[PDB]
Amino acid sequence: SFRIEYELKVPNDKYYGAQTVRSTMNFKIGGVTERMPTPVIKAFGILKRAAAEVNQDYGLDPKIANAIMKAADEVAEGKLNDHFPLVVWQTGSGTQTNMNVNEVISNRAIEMLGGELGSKIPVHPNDHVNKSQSSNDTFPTAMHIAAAIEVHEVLLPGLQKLHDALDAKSKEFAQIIKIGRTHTQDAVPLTLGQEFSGYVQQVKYAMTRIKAAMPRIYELAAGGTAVGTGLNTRIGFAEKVAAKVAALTGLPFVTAPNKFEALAAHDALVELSGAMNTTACSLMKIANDIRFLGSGPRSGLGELILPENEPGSSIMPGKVNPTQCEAMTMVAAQVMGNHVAVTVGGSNGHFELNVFKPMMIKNVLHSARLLGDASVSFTENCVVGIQANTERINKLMNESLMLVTALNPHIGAKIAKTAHKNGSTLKETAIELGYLTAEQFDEWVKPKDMLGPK
Amino acid sequence: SFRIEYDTFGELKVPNDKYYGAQTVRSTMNFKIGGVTERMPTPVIKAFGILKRAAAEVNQDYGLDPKIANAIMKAADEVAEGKLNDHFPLVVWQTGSGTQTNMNVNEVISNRAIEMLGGELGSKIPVHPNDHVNKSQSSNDTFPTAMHIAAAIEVHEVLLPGLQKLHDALDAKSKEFAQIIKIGRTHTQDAVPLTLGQEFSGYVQQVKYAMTRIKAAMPRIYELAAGGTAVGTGLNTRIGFAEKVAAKVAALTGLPFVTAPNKFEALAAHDALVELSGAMNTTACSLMKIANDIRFLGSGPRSGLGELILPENEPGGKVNPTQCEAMTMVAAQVMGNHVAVTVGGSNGHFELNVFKPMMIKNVLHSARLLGDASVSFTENCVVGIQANTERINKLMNESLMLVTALNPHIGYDKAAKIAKTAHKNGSTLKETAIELGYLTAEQFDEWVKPKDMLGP
Amino acid sequence: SFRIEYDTFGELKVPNDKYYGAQTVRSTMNFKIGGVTERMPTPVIKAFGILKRAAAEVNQDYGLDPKIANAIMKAADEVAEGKLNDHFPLVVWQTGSGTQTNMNVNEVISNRAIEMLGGELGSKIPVHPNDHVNKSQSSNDTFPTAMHIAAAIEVHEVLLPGLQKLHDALDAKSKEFAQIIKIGRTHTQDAVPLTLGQEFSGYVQQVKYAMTRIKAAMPRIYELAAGGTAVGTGLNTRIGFAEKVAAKVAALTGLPFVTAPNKFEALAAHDALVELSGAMNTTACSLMKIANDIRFLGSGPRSGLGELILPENEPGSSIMPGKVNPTQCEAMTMVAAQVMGNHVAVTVGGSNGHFELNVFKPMMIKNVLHSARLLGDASVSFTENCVVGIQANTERINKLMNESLMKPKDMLGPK
Amino acid sequence: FRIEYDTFGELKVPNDKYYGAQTVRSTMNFKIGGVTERMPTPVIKAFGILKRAAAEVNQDYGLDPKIANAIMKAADEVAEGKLNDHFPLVVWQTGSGTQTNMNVNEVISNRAIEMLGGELGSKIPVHPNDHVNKSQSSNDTFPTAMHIAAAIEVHEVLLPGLQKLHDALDAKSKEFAQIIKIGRTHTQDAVPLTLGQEFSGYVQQVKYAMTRIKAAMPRIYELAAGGTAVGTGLNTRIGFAEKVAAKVAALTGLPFVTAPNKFEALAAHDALVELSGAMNTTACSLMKIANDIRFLGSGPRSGLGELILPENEPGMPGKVNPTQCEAMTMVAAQVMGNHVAVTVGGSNGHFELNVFKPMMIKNVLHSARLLGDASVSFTENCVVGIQANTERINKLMNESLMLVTALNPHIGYDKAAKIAKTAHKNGSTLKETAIELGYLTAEQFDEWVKPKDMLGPK
Repeated sequence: SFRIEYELKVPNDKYYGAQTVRSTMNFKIGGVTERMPTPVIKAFGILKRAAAEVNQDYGLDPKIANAIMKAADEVAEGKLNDHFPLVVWQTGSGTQTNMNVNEVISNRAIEMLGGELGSKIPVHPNDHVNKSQSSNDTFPTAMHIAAAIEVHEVLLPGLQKLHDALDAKSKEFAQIIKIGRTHTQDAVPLTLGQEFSGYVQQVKYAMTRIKAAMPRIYELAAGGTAVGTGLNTRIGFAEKVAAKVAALTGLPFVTAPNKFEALAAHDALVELSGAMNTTACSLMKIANDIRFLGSGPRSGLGELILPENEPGSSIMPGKVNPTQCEAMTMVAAQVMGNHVAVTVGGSNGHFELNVFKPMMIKNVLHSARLLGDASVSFTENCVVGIQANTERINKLMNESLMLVTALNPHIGAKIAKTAHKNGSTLKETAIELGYLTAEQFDEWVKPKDMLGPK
Repeated sequence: SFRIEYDTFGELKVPNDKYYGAQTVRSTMNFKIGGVTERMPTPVIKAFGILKRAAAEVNQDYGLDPKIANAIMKAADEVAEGKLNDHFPLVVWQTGSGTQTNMNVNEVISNRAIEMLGGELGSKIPVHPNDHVNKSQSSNDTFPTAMHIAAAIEVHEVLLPGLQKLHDALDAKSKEFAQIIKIGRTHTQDAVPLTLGQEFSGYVQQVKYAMTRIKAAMPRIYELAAGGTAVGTGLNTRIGFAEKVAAKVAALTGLPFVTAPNKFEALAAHDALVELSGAMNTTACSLMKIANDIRFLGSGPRSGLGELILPENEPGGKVNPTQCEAMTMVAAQVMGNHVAVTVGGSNGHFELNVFKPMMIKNVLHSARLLGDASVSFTENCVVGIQANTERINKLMNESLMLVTALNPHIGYDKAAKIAKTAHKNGSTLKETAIELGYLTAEQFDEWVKPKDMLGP
Repeated sequence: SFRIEYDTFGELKVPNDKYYGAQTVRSTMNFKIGGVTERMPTPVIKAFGILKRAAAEVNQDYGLDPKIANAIMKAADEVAEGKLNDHFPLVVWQTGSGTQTNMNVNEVISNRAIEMLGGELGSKIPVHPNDHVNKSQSSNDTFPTAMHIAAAIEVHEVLLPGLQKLHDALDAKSKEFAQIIKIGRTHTQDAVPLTLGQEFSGYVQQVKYAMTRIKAAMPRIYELAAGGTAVGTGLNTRIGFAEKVAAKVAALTGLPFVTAPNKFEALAAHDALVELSGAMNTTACSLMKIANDIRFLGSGPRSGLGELILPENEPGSSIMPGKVNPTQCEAMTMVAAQVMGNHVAVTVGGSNGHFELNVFKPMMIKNVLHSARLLGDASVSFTENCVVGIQANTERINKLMNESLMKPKDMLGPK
Repeated sequence: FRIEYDTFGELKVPNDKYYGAQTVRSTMNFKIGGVTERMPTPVIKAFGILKRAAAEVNQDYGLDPKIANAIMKAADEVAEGKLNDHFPLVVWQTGSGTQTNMNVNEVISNRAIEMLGGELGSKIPVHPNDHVNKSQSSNDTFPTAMHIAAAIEVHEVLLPGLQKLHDALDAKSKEFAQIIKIGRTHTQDAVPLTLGQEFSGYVQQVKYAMTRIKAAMPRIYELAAGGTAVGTGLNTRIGFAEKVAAKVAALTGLPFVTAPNKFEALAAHDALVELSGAMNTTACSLMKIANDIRFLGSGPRSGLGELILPENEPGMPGKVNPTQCEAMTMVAAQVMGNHVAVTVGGSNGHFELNVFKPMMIKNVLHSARLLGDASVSFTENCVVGIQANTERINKLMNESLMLVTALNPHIGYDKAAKIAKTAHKNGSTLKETAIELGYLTAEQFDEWVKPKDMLGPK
């Protein structure tokens, strides 16, 4: 079932039009997995909604405006995602997605007003849906709205859950004393609470970093039009559209103070990617630490008992693996690659317009989503159920050579050397040698007194 | 609308219209990372259907009942053929060995094979997901096997044929523009002449060499881990199984799959994937250059360079080099993907690298993007490019680079005087030569011949 | 002429004209990786001078004899002031805690302080490298402290002043060019008008935003690990040492250093360096764009765009009349590509901490300092040898207006 | 000081230096990054080789043999590292490296003039451009020097370092061939493999690194010389390109050839990206090897403790830091960032000339030399002295609950899993549990559960 638009066949069941069909014919790169990410499309919904309402100030008939507003909300609410077939690998201004949005909002609005789909009557994609706007200033506007929403709704709440779970564990483990490891080698004592407090600070700081990388994300290009001058838009449009987006989202969007910078570069997305990159480094460390600390159960480090969620092996009967650590550390690796892709696009602006926009936002949204979702999965399915193997930890304290120093201000090396050579404990050796009693060793050597400055 | 199934952790509801089982349901519950766009790539799923098909045939030499084997071979074929893709809901961001996808595959094939035999789905009867579908295998050696199969098919069916179109199209264009002389540019400044054909021949060479680089990075992709089992020893597999399955995979694909000579290296690392991603990274550099040049050479129509007229396939009356944009975006993405692969590859622990899903996702992503982009750039840009000869001819006549042609005919000092004079006055060399009185228009035309400025 | 010192593996000749000792010599043998270009960065050595100077003055509170502390303070100052650079032969590619450089520092300062007090070089008397120079310290908390001191100082003295000069020169040119109307380019295609001042204002905003980004990426660089000792607990150090040492370093430098609130996080990761590198990475993206634009806009003399006349910085060629190569554009864009690579190196090291200690420390600071210095110096060089000398070809800019297919004075803002 | 001149004013040139006015102006105009950023000596030496080859060939094209002879001698001195102090320029110069080409022409001119008994700074009788640069461009000489430098560094530094490490790892693999250890997958206790088998994996990775690097070398052997300004070879003599490549081939003993397409050779440095690609793979391999050895040597008592690594530091008693593992893993991380640098430069060619050349070759050489030296140092100071803790290895392996895998073909997966879970709940042996469970006799367990039988297929 098709309709003719114009000279192109458009499926009768689709709201897009000829310019979207036109764009599908020539950009068949990577197929449907490569379709423009949903948050971009939704963000466009919010944009076209904002612009339509504001445009009533500049001669937009309220009947048309209201229908566009309603159609856009449907877009923004993810109700019309099947009407967006274009890939990331399209024109690098993202204009083809802008046209897609205009066409879909036009035809849904037209339907709503009882017109014929494809007619451009009474809602015209360019004259009404794109009123006061351009390709060059719309896609970057959507990018930033989409990035900020993803950070506030997915990324930061994920991190917060992780931070809170780690902090709870740190408190739970505050009196559990284990052997430090530096260079992977046995080192002086600290609590599991202390070590976990390190992970907490890193996630606290990851969140601080991401927040720090947001102010320029809230700057919107809308109003720059073709080259940043604002040619062919109305005075005040730029500001009023930013403000409507802010009020619709509850986020502090403002018009970009320099539209040339806003269109010719996407340095804010590179900045935000940079924050996610630091965050990936932090999470790699935390998840890899917990992976190793949970290793065994018998012939690894064995300090942590990680929740068992599924079987690990068809051959090795009863094996269970730290599979949440793995998804998280894989996501961390992906984010680091995503960042280089964003950097290469960001660096490759030409004169008035950076035309790597779709790829940059694809990578930013992918990193943000992966990090947010992994942080929740890792929290709910690993961190919250972590228990300490205190038997193992306690045995490893009593079997370590790192406590020998406690005896220095009592008896004055040979214990440690002999214990090391004989394979025995510090206590066993001290007694075998006859330098102290079993009661004495217990008096002198108190690991709870080895956990701070004196 | 659900049936009840079981694994060793216990009982789970599975939707009646799905061939997967309890461990797949379990994975969906525990790995909610990224959503549907993050599903295990289809090439890995199809590759698994190839492998399981191969395993099931060979396993008849090791006891597997023919009735069971046949059914398994037919199910696995439907997986390989892309008939069962909706029965694979699991994401890339799962266990780092890809075990959960292995189990997805075992379950989907087990159930389709049971249905073909009129058994009850989810019963493990008569085709058990582990004891039959996964006979003589481990997640540890099967997921690497599927990766390399997937990788090789994508290179052979998508990447290389894409690059071949592009090579051939650039080379035809090189030939077509062999007689068109333009001003070379070095540091972006006017240099000395070369033909448009010569310039395009550099691109042809770059693409030829990209293909050679990809092919050079393939030998260790053909090495399959299958047979290493849990840690690379082959524990619980019969001798000969490694080699028989690798050969069956070769015969099923027409590609030179062989058994990895060191199964520890094959499980503990995915250096071959890093190598291949490396070749694609070079290819992305070559393509960035070609497509950026073509973009700039087509710039204008009036205040750019304006040497090439690129096909107008859509509206910008404005129209933009939109295929060059797609392609240079793809190229940038490949470079990022390459770092993701390298970080994953760098991070093996002891007997198993557990970054496998992420590594093959990026390699496959890069291969499909480069291949598809190459076809699109060829068909929708390269083949239609025309030279704006009226513009190129006008720029030749207005360049100051040709004045050295006058040296032997009038001396260096008069030749230098002309360039300096035309430079200050904004005039042609010829105008200034004639105005200064050093020569006639007829002498200037006989003396300054850019076609004699094209070789040693 | 040499002296003989010993370490746990043997006697060693130490040249009598050097203030380092046995441990340094042994490190030169055991880490023969890369050569003289790979030497630990001078800013790290200098930052060690400041740190050991602070620790020595502070350690008087915790029993360090004043005559020993004063010699150590003096000798440390000479290290900090760059008077002893030749006594640090060690490469970046050493232990990942940078222990050997801490030992280098301790040895050098010991032997210079010994000499000031009139003792025998190589003797550990009366100034002992571990017991006095390293007093209250660990290699694990000293190298991170020196890294952050080095990075902040390089950010303040080199990177930010470099970018400031560039911002100011671009802005000057934006103003100078504010009334020159040119053709905009989008997708490289001819577009609607903008001024050259307008286009240049984009570049000015980018550099302003770069400095903003870099300053935003500093707060956690000011946190110092000193006091965390071996694993973060501060075991075997004295209560109040962490704070006193950070406060002394803050007074010594005039930068706002503080003790890291969480020492485990301070030792186990260098996420602040990754953050700072990320800001330089964005800056590199900005500069790549500015420098490449200026490159293309200056193209010609007749087959390019020809909007800008760039100052000549090379001899002319007779074979190519009028060719003027954008030399600083090339210097800057190479530097930009370099910072992007360096950032990946920092990221990989950052990601690879183990338990109580990240042992990728030397390479992470080397990359950070490399990027900072290249960006600062390239920003000053690009300013003084390109930007300030830029002229517009108003004849050609304009002629390509009455030639464009796109009153232009009435097309530069909204209606 | 002597006085010399360029188009921008008078320049003092130190009497004790062989460089000239263009070099001096370059030190003034490219003050980026300081001394560590000086152009790599391998590049300088490689230019020595090229200018030696060019001088000898140019005797076919009008070069006075007296002059040529003196240029050859001076060029040999550069190539032998006798004149390193006369190259003050940084990597961060023009993107074609023209200032280094100028530096080399000035130095060779002046040292040649001094050999002929003329005046330093005079361009008489050896002109830096008319003689030392005869038949050459700035645009084809720097790429030629890049590839000569890269090829030499691969053959003299990188491949021999890797070879040594390969041989040391293979020796250790043989030494450990009968030590049965526990495999770890996902870091979890697994089934046995020998320590020799685990080390055989490292051995294969280094073998393959060397194969990868050699596979990435063919297009590095391609030389741009003769391409001149844009690839066309305008203003050079026919046969110069072929003759200089052959002379470079002959001087070095490496299979250098002329680039079959000079446009590709000048407009891109894809071969450097390719070579860097091979080093990046190599870095992943070394990261894994060095990280494993690090972790395997962890202890003395709260780590894995399977390996005893050599002491490289003063003595926390018993603590032996894996210092070489640390140097090697830092180096591996650096090669990965360097690869990005090379990639960004290589991606950014314009029209007839890629102007990222100095940066690209600096990163390639930096990666080759760090990998080569680190591999030697890792071999000599770690790998050759590695010992096994056989007592600890044995106990760690015997304790693995996943030895129960042995019982699969005898009693089935489900009953092996119950043995394992209940051994893990109770803290019992596998044997104590299976006897108590009624699943096997003590004797059937001993005959079914034998680690020395789990090392290969049935």
